[PDB]
Amino acid sequence: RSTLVHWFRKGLRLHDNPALSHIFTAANAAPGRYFVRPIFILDPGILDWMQVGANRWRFLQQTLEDLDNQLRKLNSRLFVVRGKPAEVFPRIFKSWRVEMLTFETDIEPYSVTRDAAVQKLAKAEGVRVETHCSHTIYNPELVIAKNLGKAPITYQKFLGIVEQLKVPKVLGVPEKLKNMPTPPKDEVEQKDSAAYDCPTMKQLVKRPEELGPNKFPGGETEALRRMEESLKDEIWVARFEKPNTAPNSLEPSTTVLSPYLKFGCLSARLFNQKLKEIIKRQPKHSQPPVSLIGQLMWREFYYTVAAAEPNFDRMLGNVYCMQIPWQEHPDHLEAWTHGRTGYPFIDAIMRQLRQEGWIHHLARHAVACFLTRGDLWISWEEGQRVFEQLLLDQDWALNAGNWMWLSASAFFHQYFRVYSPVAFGKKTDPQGHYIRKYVPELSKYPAGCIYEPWKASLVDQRAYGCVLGTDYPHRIVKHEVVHKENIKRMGAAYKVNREV
Ligand SMILES: Cc1cc2nc3c(=O)[nH]c(=O)nc-3n(C[C@H](O)[C@H](O)[C@H](O)COP(=O)(O)OP(=O)(O)OC[C@H]3O[C@@H](n4cnc5c(N)ncnc54)[C@H](O)[C@@H]3O)c2cc1C
Repeated sequence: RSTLVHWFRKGLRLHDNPALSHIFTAANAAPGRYFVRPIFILDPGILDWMQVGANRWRFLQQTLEDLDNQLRKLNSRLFVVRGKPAEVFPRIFKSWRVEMLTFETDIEPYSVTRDAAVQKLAKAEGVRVETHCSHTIYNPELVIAKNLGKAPITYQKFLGIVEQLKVPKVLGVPEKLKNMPTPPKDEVEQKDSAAYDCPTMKQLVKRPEELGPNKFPGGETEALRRMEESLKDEIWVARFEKPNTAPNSLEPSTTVLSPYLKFGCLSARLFNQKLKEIIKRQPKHSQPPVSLIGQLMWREFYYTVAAAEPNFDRMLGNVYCMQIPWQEHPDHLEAWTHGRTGYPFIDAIMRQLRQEGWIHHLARHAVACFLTRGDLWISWEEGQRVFEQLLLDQDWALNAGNWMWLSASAFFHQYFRVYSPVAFGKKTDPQGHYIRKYVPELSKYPAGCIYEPWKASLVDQRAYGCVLGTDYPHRIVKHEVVHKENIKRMGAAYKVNREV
């Protein structure tokens, strides 16, 4: 006999998964011919390429478990193989007599190299590789080609292109495996019958003390549930305007599908389709960019630009990225990183992020502006690194693209609009409920100065039971000074970049 292998990296789902579907249709149209091994490889390699926080490990843990459960309903299971792909594939190709290897493609530079290295080994051992582009609605390679070789650097140009592009058909779940034996133990399974079993919380989350609330359980199952719940309110869906959603409401004002899209637990293609259906039905609806489909197109846009630039996540050697003399201030960085900037609004955001691993888009704006061009004049690369560690939805392309946007390094050039770490939150949370929740030391402060505790007299501070400098830090910088400085600095950097 011989093996068919689906390799999950992203695309952690059964729905709308051409790569997995193909393996399943194949084994069913030729029964008794083939063994099926859907695998995930727990690469030690990415830990050296990427920071991963406790919260994201738990989401991946929950994601793998859900995928196991899902595959067992199809008369299969998930095989979680430990080890580096370069070491793993030689072995299993031979040890499993692998005829076909499918996977969903991915544009991240680590993926690209790892995937080419595997496609080389697969050719050498006569293994048939078929790859699918189903992580994004559009193939960035087709977008780029339609634009004569370059990625469009504006949303609207991007939209122009993708509008004249074929929407792909969305698949359903694969047909249950008909009459499949469980693959016979291999060399590794024989010495340990649990060696390909889904990791437990304990194996994956080395730092259990860093886990915040379990709010967004990983996995396809929950992604589909959460999507169904979001689309319930068709008016909210149809009329959605991203800029008008609150960053600091206590419940998320957007869908929080981002972690599910990031891992491929939800197909972006299914989501786009379901949204299309609601828009046909609802004649009064918002349009890109502010619309919900618009949000998905942002995702497509950043994937397209990122696909064309291997150094997307760094300032140096990045065709898109303004060269800016960011400064090193390790103290300021640490204070920002841990929400001890002494700006409550910023602190609350940084604290929500560390605890829960998701914050609203405009909350990300606020903190990212503060760290970079707004206040601390720290490289967006540092911000990126902390987001990468803390966000459930951390996404190489999306994280880098937005950081470049926010720091006015790329795509956005109007650096003289600066968020106020004092005023910005006030528009949507005048009572400061959000701040009370995440910065509870300040909970006794009236709304009049909860955004601005340094406005309270020392004796009122004692009264509120939080004295600035002992219970809550003084501001690490004075917004009113530094932001004016940073505009000049930005102005200078823009000029020297203009003249190269
Ligand atoms: C500094 C910074 C860093 C960011 N890092 C990430 C990241 O690592 N991963 C991530 O998924 N998003 C990132 N974003 C984009 C955006 O903030 C999040 O996608 C959004 O907050 C996720 O919440 P949601 O799913 O409720 O979004 P919704 O408003 O419900 O949007 C639905 C989906 O559309 C996509 N989307 C929405 N906004 C954007 C956007 N600005 N760019 C690209 N796609 C978008 C996401 O997949 C999101 O799930 C970042 C934004 C900023 C400003």
